[PDB]
Amino acid sequence: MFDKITSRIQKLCYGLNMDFVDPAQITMKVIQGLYSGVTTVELDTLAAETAATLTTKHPDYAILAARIAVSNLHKETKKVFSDVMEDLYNYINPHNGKHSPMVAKSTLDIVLANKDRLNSAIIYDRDFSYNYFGFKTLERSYLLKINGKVAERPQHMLMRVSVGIHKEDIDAAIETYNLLSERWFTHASPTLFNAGTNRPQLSSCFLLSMKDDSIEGIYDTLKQCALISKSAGGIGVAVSCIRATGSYIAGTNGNSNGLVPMLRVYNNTARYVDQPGAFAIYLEPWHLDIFEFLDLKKRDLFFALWIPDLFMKRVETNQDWSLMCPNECPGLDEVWGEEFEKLYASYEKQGRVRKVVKAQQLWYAIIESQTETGTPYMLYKDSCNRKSNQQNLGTIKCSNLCTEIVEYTSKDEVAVCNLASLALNMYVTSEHTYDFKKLAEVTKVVVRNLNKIIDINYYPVPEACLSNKRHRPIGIGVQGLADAFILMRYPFESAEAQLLNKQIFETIYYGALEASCDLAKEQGPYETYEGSPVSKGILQYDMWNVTPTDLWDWKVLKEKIAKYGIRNSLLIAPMPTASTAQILGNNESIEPYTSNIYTRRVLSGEFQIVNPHLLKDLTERGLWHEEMKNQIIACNGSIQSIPEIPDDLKQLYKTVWEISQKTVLKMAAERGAFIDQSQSLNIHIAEPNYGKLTSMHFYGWKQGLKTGMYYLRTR
Amino acid sequence: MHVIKRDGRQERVMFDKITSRIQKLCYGLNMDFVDPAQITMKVIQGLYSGVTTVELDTLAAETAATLTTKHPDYAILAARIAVSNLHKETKKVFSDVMEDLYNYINPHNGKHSPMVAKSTLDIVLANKDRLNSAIIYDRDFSYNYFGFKTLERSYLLKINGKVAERPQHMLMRVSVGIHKEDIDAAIETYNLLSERWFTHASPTLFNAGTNRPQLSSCFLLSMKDDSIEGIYDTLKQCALISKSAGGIGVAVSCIRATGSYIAGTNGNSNGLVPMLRVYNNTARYVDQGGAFAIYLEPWHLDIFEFLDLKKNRARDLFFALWIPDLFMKRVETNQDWSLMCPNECPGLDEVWGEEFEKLYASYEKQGRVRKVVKAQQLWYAIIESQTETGTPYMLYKDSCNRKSNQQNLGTIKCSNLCTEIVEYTSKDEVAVCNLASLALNMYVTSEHTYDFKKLAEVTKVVVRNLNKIIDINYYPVPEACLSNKRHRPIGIGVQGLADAFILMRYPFESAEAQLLNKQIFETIYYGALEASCDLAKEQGPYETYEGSPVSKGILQYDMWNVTPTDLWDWKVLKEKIAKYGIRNSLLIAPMPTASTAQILGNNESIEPYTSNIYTFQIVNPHLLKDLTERGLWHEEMKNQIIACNGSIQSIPEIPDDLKQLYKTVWEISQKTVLKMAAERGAFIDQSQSLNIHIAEPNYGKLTSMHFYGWKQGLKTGMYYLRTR
Ligand SMILES: Nc1ncnc2c1ncn2[C@@H]1O[C@H](COP(=O)(O)OP(=O)(O)OP(=O)(O)O)[C@@H](O)[C@H]1O
Ligand SMILES: Cc1cn([C@H]2C[C@H](O)[C@@H](COP(=O)(O)OP(=O)(O)OP(=O)(O)O)O2)c(=O)[nH]c1=O
Ligand SMILES: Cc1cn([C@H]2C[C@H](O)[C@@H](COP(=O)(O)OP(=O)(O)OP(=O)(O)O)O2)c(=O)[nH]c1=O
Ligand SMILES: [Mg+2]
Ligand SMILES: [Mg+2]
Repeated sequence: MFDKITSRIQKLCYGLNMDFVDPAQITMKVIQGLYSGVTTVELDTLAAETAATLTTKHPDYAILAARIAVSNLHKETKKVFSDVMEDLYNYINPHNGKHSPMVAKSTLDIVLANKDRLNSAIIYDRDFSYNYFGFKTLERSYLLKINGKVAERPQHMLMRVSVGIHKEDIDAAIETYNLLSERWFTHASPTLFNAGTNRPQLSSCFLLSMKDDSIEGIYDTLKQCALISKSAGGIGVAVSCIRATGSYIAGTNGNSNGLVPMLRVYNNTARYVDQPGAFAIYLEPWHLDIFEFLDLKKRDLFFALWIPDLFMKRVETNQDWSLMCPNECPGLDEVWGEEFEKLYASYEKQGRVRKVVKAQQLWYAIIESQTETGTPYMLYKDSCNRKSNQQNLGTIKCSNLCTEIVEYTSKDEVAVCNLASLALNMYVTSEHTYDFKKLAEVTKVVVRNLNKIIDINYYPVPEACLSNKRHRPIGIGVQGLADAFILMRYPFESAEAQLLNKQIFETIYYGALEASCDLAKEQGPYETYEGSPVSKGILQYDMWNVTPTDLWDWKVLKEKIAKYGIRNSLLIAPMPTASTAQILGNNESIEPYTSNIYTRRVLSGEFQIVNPHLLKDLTERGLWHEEMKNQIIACNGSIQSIPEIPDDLKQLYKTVWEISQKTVLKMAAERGAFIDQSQSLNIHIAEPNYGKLTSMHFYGWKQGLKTGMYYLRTR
Repeated sequence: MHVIKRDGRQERVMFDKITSRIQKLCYGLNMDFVDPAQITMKVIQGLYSGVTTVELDTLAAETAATLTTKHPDYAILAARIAVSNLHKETKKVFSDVMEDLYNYINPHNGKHSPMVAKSTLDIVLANKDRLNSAIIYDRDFSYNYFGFKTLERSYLLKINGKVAERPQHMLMRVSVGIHKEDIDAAIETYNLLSERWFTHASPTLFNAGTNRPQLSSCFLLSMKDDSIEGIYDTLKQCALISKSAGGIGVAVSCIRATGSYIAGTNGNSNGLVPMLRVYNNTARYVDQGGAFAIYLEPWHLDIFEFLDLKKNRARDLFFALWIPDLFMKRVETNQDWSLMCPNECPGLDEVWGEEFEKLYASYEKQGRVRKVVKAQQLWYAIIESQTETGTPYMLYKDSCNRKSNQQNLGTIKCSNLCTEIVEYTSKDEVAVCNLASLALNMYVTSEHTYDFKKLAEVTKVVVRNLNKIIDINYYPVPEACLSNKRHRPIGIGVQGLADAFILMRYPFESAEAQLLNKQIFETIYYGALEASCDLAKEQGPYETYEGSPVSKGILQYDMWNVTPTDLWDWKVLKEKIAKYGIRNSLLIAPMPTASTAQILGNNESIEPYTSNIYTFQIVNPHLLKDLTERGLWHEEMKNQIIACNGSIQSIPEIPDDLKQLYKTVWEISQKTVLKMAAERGAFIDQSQSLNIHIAEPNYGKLTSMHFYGWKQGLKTGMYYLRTR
């Protein structure tokens, strides 16, 4: 009867906390969908939903929820892997009648040719290792469907990616699958979506400079965006070389109307190709159409600024700032620092100025724009260039849609970059220690995937391929930072957390280099290596003037690189890891928990999710009841005012709002010394105020940060 | 009281001096009406001291202008004063003003920026004595005030803000741009221009004999193909043109419809509408510092979105339809209309008429239709759209294709910005065109009879000028340069047809106007065919000639199954074309001549006089020199004409004879407009931009009028619907 369902629910509870996960409580709300002819597939499916609503009661309910839906998926899919593959390949769309492969013949045929090792390498019990929300994320958009019905099991998906990346190298494929299925790391979404497929477009970020300050050039550049965007990529565009409003047009007598009309056109292009889907636009502050730039947005492009140190200096000295038209003052964006500073001052001295403002006016126009919209993003051209390993190639003109990537672009090169994230929580042992070795062992494996990808990647434009091939850059990032601290009982801004911060990143960086180093021993160092800071014997931390903790042996590594080089020009760029973190149940990237309580829509259902680390503490400390959940909510997810919760927990679970943005920044600076490119630093300000903000950029710029601010969050 | 003189000196106000000066330029003006002392009086009315003698000049000229109301010679007298003032303020030797323009240094920037091609200045200077003398600065005095004011605005080359060229100086430079070493030809062409027998289109008058001479203004493109790669090429392509100032038509019918699958990247197509937002946006953006015309075919699934659209910065594109015969035949017989996504039903626009229908039915029987409306539903959308915004334009695909000498390069996919141009375009080719207008009032004599011979002779000169422009023109994209040398087309047209009728004393819809119409256009096709045929004896026929309807002995009128009058001997002309072929694939293309017609004082191209009171606020010169000639016009009579929005039909002391001439376009059968339009259409190898004037338009009106013009065989059966 009622014991029928309840027992069946019992079946899937092994391992869970039985004082909180009570299964008869799921059956109460389910047994009332029992009509004469209720196909038990949908009883089952009801059960998953109910369990997920009780996630608010304990976090292992979420885990039960997943295990039920995964059961259904299992009953619904084929088990044997090569068989799911075959049917994917064989797909014929019945509307057109035309044979549509969904997987490349090249993979399928590697698969069948090595079918026995591969089919058996797969452990389907690992499918039961996501939570409900992580799992529905996959199901939604990651496991391939045939006619609405999902055909891929997550393991099928994982294994497809492994053979995408690794082709006929089997050991290597299986290895990338274990590390993957076991959850030590993950590639970004393009790789996941597209590895194995006929459009194997795997890279994520793309970044451009305007081909020319002419129409030919504008549109030439604009068609590239159009094209890139077709193969769903992040796009950055430096745009500062284009002449400003009122500037003469010699080939008509007309006047240029500036960027505002021009950026519309780009904007329309974002809106037109989607398969919201946005572009990042970069402006340097000496550009005449600066004020209107911080005015379009007060519209599906994101803005950021490529700031010279000079500008910052003038600002805090209450000095004047000059504004120029790039046609009237050329070569400005192909030079930085000392050299920029001289040139600029020299156009300035020749009265080659369009208009002059008190510097601080510009500064406060920006402050205003951030407070309204969170943008423009803040990047320090001088820091980025000064500390690039690609700097031997020219002046770096902008960055990507997210501000983690500092790579060179030109009339004939557009930068690419493929990403992976290591799951930083996975490395804390039960002995309450951080397994550093393992972290370097996974990095090597990851550096080799991103690296193999460069060679098998589908590029939307020749310019991309060309760049990537010449410089082989890779971007490794991390998720679950916040989660790793908590698991080690460390308050985020603790000094224990701060050392672990440094050390994690020494480690990742070390392993990265050491792989790349072995790869230069094999394939040879990349083309533009000779010239680079690292050939000269300088690593990231040297350019920051930092002497790393003795956790590893830098002295020796440097020698290894001295004999062979490195295959890849750059390796390290923490990115927002938006929804890959959501699948591995990790907080998103290098950031603290925004809220200890948040929500998830899953199709048509809404769910209240409490920080799981938090919830596991308070339930087991017998503190958690209805009125508590409500109390927290009323404090926008804070546990600080709740009278009856220990102060070490209060400490452990500060929201980001209650944590110091400065620290956040200092820590970013601390780990920054070990990061090739940059890191996507969102900032969160409480009761924000011009003094409280200004003071905040300057600290970042002073800290030596390539990227000062990504998005800024208000309340 | 005193005047400040040209030297800057004080001179006693002698005002009889002005009167005397007005008279001295009243040659063969009608003094029954023109009155030197009158102007002087109005000018002198409020006179303070120290007012300059340049100041009086303008005030004379601008005062004579406000008296056109009193009699039309005032327009001309007023012009004479103005031309004279200009003359006083500028170097009289042509080749010397030519140097000035070239040796020009920008003051605020420092840099030498020659204002004419050096090749032209060298060429000019090489033949100083000749060319300077060849010019007749007297012809300057022929323009009317407003026309003149026009040129001054935008055609006469300005030095540091001050006008340096004289109307003749401009003219001569134009003729040298066209002719180069060919000094013989350059004086002849100069003479024709200066004597106002024809003009070249603005681009030509603007840019000839200067650096990178963009001299034509017609560009049709086909969408490269159904891909992001294509769309954005064609787009860069349209930017490139707008930069160099084109007017653009765009064939767009091959873009996947809203929802069509995108095989490669999983999701769907957005549709035409989002994509047009891009074009509209580019059209907005690049504007030297005209617009776009977008052609769709009725079977396209995204047709309604298209129509919905303008039908209220959604607009800055003008919409036109490329209409298959089948559609009308469905529309009249109340049938069904299948809408198709071209990705799924490929090639619909690469085929026409008889072959189109066959193909469309093959798709239809197969079930490759995407929705299916009753045909009349569409019609009802097409006219609502027209009722609202006066677009879409109305072109008949298979009428454009069955009657095109370019028939051999394959289906023609669209027309140009203004619907006259019927040229082939493809991936590999953007079709350009160069234009001119024969001004048609010049060819009627004092003996009140039409001088067709002279017409045919001028046409010949123009053909040669047009052809030479192709070869020197500056192409913004290689494909245009590519299309033009292959097919070498040229687009001759006319202005002031209503002026030729009025002067012949023939009322627009009359039987004699009806016939003159046929004949004037017979004449032109004829003379053009000569020049072309002749250039072909000297230069070889054009490259894509063998296979042309004309290389089979088929002239335009033949595709129409019309027989020409016995004005010209056409059998003899064909013999001549059999022997030597022709240089240009197309010749005749009656186009809108907005500005160039306001210059010569002529009415716009082929459209009848649109009223008797234009605007300022003055009366139709032609009617006026008749009215007062018969001593019938008095003071308060402008008021009455205004009181009918320019209709002279109720005023009763005017007799029926004169009422019959001066019918404004709103009391004229549009049906008859179209009948003449087609009738002359038989000698136009390209199309003509027809505008339709319906006062208060209902469905029944527009419907019956589309079908009537269709049934005519028209190619453009409607440019703009002017409606008031
Ligand atoms: N004393 C005067 N009073 C009014 N108008 C004058 C006078 N002198 C010249 N003008 C007008 O100015 C214009 C010509 O410019 P300018 O100052 O050079 O005199 P002008 O044409 O050289 O010769 P003239 O003195 O013999 O008219 C003509 O419109 C002329 O009628
Ligand atoms: C044609 C055109 C250009 N522009 C802008 C786009 C570019 O930023 C800038 C340069 O135009 P260009 O394409 O370089 O114009 P040009 O080469 O003929 O003139 P120049 O000698 O000055 O190079 O002007 C407009 O804003 N509006 C326009 O209509
Ligand atoms: C990429 C993309 C194309 N389109 C349109 C433009 C074209 O009309 C059509 C095809 O674009 P294409 O660039 O040709 O698409 P594809 O080449 O990736 O795939 P396929 O070969 O099946 O075409 O889809 C969109 O509307 N939105 C988009 O985001
Ligand atoms: Mg005098
Ligand atoms: Mg395609």
